[PDB]
Amino acid sequence: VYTVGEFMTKKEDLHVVKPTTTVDEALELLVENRITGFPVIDEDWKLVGLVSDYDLLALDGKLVGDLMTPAPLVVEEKTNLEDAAKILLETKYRRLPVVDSDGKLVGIITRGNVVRAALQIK
Amino acid sequence: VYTVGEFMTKKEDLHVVKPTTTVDEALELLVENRITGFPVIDEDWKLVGLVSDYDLLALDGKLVGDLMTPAPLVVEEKTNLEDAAKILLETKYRRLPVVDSDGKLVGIITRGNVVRAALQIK
Repeated sequence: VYTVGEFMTKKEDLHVVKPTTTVDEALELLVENRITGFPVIDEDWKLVGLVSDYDLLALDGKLVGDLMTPAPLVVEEKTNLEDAAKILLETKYRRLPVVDSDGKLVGIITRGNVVRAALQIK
Repeated sequence: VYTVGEFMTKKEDLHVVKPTTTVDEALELLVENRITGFPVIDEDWKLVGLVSDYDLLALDGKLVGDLMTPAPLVVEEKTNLEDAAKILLETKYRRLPVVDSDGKLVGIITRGNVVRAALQIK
């Protein structure tokens, strides 16, 4: 079987922030890195939240920790890719953080990554 | 005043498709270019539609033209940036195509671009 860990955006090529990151640091990070959000880690690289441009710009002196959406839906590396694919493909979710046994964030799987996986079946 | 044309993603750095583009070509383009959609142009570089991953993967032998969302909300280059900013910041829209007098697509303004603009005010 395929796993999320094989197709995920690995830890090396990630963009993360901490709850100590300022809204301006995060806005900067988004602008440079052409992303619309990041996973949010504590000092132990544990996953404590997710944050997006909508959250940053209060849409509808403050820090990511203030505006982040904490405790999100999560997958594992050994997680069968097809389950991840179901979620990605049947919900508003375009990303899912991948964490390990110790709750430590080790990647992210996007609907893109799933698409790429589908395509590289050849 | 500021205009959209000053801060938009210009025509050079664009990614477009045509209605003749196949779903697989578009899926490829998305995977390489890390985008979640494109503007859709005819041969005259006129804007005829918009298309996204959700449309591509029929979510909820075919071509973009079949699945594209045509005739979307549009801005101009001389369009005062702040109006664009209002739309971007008060709606589900993260992108807006920029076209000229002849209806020809000459760029796109994203909420990102607006953010970058806000930041480079310094």
